[PDB]
Amino acid sequence: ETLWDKLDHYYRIVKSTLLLYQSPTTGLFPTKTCGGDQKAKIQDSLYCAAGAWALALAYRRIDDDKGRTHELEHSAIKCMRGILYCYMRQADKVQQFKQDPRPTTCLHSVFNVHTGDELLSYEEYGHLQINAVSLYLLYLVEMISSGLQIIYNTDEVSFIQNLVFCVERVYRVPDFGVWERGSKYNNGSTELHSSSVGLAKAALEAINGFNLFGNQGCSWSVIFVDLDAHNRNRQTLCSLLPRESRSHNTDAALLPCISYPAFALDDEVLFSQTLDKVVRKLKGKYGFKRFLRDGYRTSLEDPNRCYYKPAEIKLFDGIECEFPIFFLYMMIDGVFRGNPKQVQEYQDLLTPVLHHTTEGYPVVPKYYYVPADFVEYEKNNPGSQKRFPSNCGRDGKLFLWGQALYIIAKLLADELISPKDIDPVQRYVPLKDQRNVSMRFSNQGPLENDLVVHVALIAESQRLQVFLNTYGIQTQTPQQVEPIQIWPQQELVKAYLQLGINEKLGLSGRPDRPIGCLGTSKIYRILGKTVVCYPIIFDLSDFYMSQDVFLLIDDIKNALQFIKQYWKMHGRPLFLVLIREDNIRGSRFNPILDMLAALKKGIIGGVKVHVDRLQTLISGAVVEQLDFLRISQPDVNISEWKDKPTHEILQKLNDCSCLASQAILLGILLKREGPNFITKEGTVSDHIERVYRRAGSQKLWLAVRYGAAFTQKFSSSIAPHITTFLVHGKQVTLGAFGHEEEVISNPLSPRVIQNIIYYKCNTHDEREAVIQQELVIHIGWIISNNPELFSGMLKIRIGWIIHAMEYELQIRGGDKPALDLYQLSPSEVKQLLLDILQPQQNGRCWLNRRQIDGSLNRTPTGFYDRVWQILERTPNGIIVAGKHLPQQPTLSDMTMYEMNFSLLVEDTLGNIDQPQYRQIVVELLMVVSIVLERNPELEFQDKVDLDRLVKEAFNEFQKDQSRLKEIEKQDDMTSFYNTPPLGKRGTCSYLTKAVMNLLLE
Amino acid sequence: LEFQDKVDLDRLVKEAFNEFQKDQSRLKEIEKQDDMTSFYNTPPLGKRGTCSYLTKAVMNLLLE
Repeated sequence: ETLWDKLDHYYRIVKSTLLLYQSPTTGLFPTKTCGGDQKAKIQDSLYCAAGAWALALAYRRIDDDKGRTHELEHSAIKCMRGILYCYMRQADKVQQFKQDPRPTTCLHSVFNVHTGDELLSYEEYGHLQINAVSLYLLYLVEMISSGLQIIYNTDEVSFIQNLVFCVERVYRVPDFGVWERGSKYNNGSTELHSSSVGLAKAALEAINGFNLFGNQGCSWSVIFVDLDAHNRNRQTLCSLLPRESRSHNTDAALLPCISYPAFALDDEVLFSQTLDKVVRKLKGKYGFKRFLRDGYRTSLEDPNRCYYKPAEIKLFDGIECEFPIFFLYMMIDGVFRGNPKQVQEYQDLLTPVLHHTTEGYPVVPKYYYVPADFVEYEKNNPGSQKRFPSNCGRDGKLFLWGQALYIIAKLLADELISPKDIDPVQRYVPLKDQRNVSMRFSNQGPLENDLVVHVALIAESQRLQVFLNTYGIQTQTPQQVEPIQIWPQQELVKAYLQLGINEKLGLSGRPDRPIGCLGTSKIYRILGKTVVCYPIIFDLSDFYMSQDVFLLIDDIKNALQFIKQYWKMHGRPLFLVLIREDNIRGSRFNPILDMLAALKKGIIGGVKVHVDRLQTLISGAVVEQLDFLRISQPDVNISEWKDKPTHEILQKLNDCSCLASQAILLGILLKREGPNFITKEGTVSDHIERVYRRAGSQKLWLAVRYGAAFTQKFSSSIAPHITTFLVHGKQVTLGAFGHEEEVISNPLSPRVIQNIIYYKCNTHDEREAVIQQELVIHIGWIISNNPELFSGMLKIRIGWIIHAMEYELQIRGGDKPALDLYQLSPSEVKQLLLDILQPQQNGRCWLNRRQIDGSLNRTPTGFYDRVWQILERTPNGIIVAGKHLPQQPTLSDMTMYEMNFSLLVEDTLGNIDQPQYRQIVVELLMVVSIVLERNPELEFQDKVDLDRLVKEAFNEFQKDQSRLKEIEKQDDMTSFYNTPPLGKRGTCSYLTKAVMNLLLE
Repeated sequence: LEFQDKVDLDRLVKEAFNEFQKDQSRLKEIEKQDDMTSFYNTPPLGKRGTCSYLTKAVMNLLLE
């Protein structure tokens, strides 16, 4: 038998199965093959189109094809044109989502197949889904690279640009998930999904630098991509990759993101452990289940409640439906990995479960269910009984996605084509070819990092240049660099805002956002003129920490490390450094000399650097082209001077020279009169700005902080810090110690956060806002470079941190009065923060250690699992400080490693007012857990009162000191906080005594 | 936990019996009775057995 018979058999199978139900009016396949359903999904039709394209490519190898490739290629083109038309039908939603990403403004995903219109409201679907758009982009660039023509005019290029801009911001907004259910509770909440972000990263990488028109194209067929978004997506993947979601330990939806459709996980060993884990935890006799504890269309499920009631998931386990389609995906992965053993085993497993039509055509049903007779028998013996096939397994109903995957897998298994043909864009590469790829790996090899970064020295003033030359430091003032131009960072953002504008539809282009250091490290050509920019760290900043040489040195070192470790483009990066004559400011001129000498030496903390003139570096280097533009103490107190008349305050402002008094008078004037009042030095706002700039020049930290509180300004980096804290797994609370506090659990827009923090600031204090700004930026930087230092942290509270800081500083002061925190330099606050954040050692009073540990809300490693195993062996429950933790709801709702229990236990633990009391309580809990796990014979007879136990230990140690040191009964238990846990007579022994006494009774 | 010196078994029996007498006086309002026949009567295991008093004596001796 020649190839003709097999190809004709595949053609008849496709005609009788896939293309039979195609809608000619739109080219979109429906979700149901019977009943005249008007609902259509995006994934199934796209997969069918991909399978048809694969079959056409397979049949292309015959010159006497009789035009059979023709109908398949044109069907793919018609489907893609229809889906593109349906996407472009909705235009207002895209613009709304580009500015304010919300479920209300999300792009609709389901619409009528007869006329391409919406049939169902967004209150019953959600409609928010990004994986479909990313997969559509990946496939469209796939077939464009193949040789197919889908785009005609320049308008679709602009639409693709807008779609890329919209999908760039997917790493923050939570999604409803591939299964539409999101959280396993199915209550109406959205959680982050690793598969969606992985697909987005793959599409963003693939779309970069590609000609959309195919064979012909000069200057209007390219796509521009920002590297910062790709870097952030990769970071989010690497952080969230081990666990698909916070509420889901493992799901079966991870395979397509880590298989042929994506090929996104280039880590081999972590890939192997993920594959082993998913196979071990999700293997079934009839295939792969979606994930654990899943009551999807099962026997007990009823069509009367969209949202599942709590504790129903516990009853829903053990009767999970079965999907054999994933055997085909594992078959695909095995065949691309060249492992015929997996191919044969999975084919043998698939052979009996497959069904036949009247003519014997293969059938792959959707899901498998157990009859009502084996509802309880199946629970005792997993898989003992036999399930039953679904409705779409006999006749009249099909699952077109299933037969599409089956036919593509059979086509690959029969060796009728090659993996290269189906992947012209080489998404998957072997280990021996991973040497000189773009956006993925460096030329030095995967397990190597020896990049050399180019740095250019440019002066600012001729006097500074000659002064540096007198000491041997060589630098060039900008006036001899006439052919080259140096521009700030706002030129590039305005230029990027210029592009992507269309008049017919209404288009705002790229949003005005700051550009990262990687983007500015490149060289630009505008109107034929070379443009080079320096990182945003050198430009003038109204803030105050930019006046400290140590902070700038640390920041530039961090930037150099970041450039070294996240650079993969062809060619050495370009770095520009500028030195101002105001930086020297007398005696401060030594550290900059040392840094320049070290830079000249060649190595900066293990990083190789090169220095030379700008003209040689710019010559012989690739310059990227932007051609779109051508086509297109105080003596004044608040209380005493509050009631003074306006003229008296104005005269006092006139005749006073103290900065603090001037600032407080300006504050009183703005609070009483308003910002629009006119003073002797212009408007109130102008005078405030002038005095703030003068204070910044004079480096009065209290004055600059108070002026900053006046200026109503904020840093443009809080959102990355909050989102990286959220994706790490920690929680952030903004507020003041001893006052109201706001808890953040999901990413929020900067406007809401700024509003809430500034209303709180107006309520309680004056100069705090800049203080929490400094603490949060420092904490984010430390967690970025030293992540293990914050180990054991769950809820971070800036107010408690700064209170502990002030307490430690007061202890250090001793006899001398405690130095005010508002007057501390940035270097001093950084050093003190690093000191207090240290793991701490002995020598100091153990009470202070307890206080600082409790203020940070420190928890021991493995505390949560110990609490869980305690409650499992606690028939009654645990009651601490008036809060109750009933065992039944938490056992029937929760499981071992899920985060909701950790949140609940932290909530019930956080009611303790005294932090060292909380630490004593957690130590007691750990001791109880250890002693109970060491001996299973002894069990609790009733609920335990931890307050009673700590009071008993209090009395016992009071008696012991009375016997030993002849100390009378003293109120308060502070001497215990002084007493170390371990030693001759520690707290742990007394905790063990109390536990032994409780168990004996 | 390790012993610091030689243990006196007779002493330990004496603390166990004294604690048993204190518990009996607290519970059943029984005065101090000579001889250990009451302690001999009590089973080693139960709600309050001899093993519990022996463990109390052991922990008291180890702690000191």
